[PDB]
Amino acid sequence: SGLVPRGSHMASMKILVIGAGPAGLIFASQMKQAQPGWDISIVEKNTQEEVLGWGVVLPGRPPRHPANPLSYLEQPERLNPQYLEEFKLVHHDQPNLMSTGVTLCGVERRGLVQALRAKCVAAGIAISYETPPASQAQLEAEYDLVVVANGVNHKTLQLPPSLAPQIDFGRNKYIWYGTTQLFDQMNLVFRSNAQGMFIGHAYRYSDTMSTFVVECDEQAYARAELEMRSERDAAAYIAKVFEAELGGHALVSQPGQGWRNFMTLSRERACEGKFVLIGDALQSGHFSIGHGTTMAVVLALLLVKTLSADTDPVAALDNFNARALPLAHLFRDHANSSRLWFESVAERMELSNADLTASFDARRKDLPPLQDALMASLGYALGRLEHHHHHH
Ligand SMILES: Cc1cc2nc3c(=O)[nH]c(=O)nc-3n(C[C@H](O)[C@H](O)[C@H](O)COP(=O)(O)OP(=O)(O)OC[C@H]3O[C@@H](n4cnc5c(N)ncnc54)[C@H](O)[C@@H]3O)c2cc1C
Ligand SMILES: CCCC[C@H](CC)CO
Repeated sequence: SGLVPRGSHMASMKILVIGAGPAGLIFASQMKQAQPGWDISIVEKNTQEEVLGWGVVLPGRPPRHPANPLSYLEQPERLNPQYLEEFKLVHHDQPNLMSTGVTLCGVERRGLVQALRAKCVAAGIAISYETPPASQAQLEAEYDLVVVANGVNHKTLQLPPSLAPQIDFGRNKYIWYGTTQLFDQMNLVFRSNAQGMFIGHAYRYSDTMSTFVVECDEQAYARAELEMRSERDAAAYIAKVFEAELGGHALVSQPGQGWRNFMTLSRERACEGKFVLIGDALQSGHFSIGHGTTMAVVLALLLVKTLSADTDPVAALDNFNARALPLAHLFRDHANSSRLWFESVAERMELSNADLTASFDARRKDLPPLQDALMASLGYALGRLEHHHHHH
């Protein structure tokens, strides 16, 4: 009974969503909209109040972009998103101002997630918090489908062994800070000092708060002795490194979230048995390309569309795997190309700002464009204008 359900399209479907983050919540709510008679419920391992990170950048003013999760809220303005049109690359303490690609929409992660949870509950999707998911065999025997949307937390779950992740740990160490400095432009700040290489990724996301992600190379992390330093001492050191940008503003990290090597989680299949993966759980990519939540939304929408079709679950999950895996691997490659550029920027500091901007702008040049694949996926997920649904 770990076999994937078969035969016909099911009007009677019992689905568990493991994880109450953007991927799980967009999926659960969009799926319940498409199939109002299905039994969809969410379990979340953490307390309701726990939400990691500070702000996120998202594409466009809502609701222009179907990949922006704010586009799925009736009052996104209540979260006071911040709209950024300019990018400031700081190199050798010299600023270079330029236009962004799409309006960047910075918003608090906590309020985004809480609004999508409340939407899910209002539509009749139950969420159970502090719920360690049951064993595989329990879930297989209790559910028709298990949608695994639990982020990079792979060791917390026992899935079929075909779904075993490939883990790669980044060379830089990073920490996700919040600060009361206000960055009205998206800031990418390169600062080498006697300990090593430090990069700051900063943007305002509320009236009062900015995200300030800091990564450093292994030389900087060892020389600055950041592992032995306390949370406060490390934050004091980093605030001194970035005093030109922060002024006298401080840096805070979230509970239990400290310095990390970025975990690029990859899979070789999106689905097995009753289990199908979306969002970071299917594929994670370095945050330096700004696509994580966008991928969470687009993968969720893709799975909803395949499960909405008049086909059996096995054919639907196969359809998802064959559409989602190529997108996820393209995302991974773009994110890796960016991640690798940041791991080696210490070997590029002699360049001018204009030339470092050009190197940064070219770091994904050899890959097919990620946006082309995203748009193609949304074209499918959103449906097309045709009297009768048919294959293209
Ligand atoms: C430093 C940093 C900066 C980033 N900046 C941005 C940005 O600007 N823009 C952007 O779009 N993205 C950004 N991202 C990426 C973004 O945070 C993720 O890509 C996105 O949240 C993935 O959503 P998700 O739903 O797949 O997973 P998550 O948001 O990780 O949600 C997973 C949920 O499942 C829960 N869970 C885990 N295990 C279990 C279990 N066993 N049972 C039940 N529940 C479980 C977790 O507690 C959590 O609530 C950044 C990431 C980092 C690290
Ligand atoms: C597309 C802009 C992405 C900004 C992101 C902030 C974490 C990385 O620099």
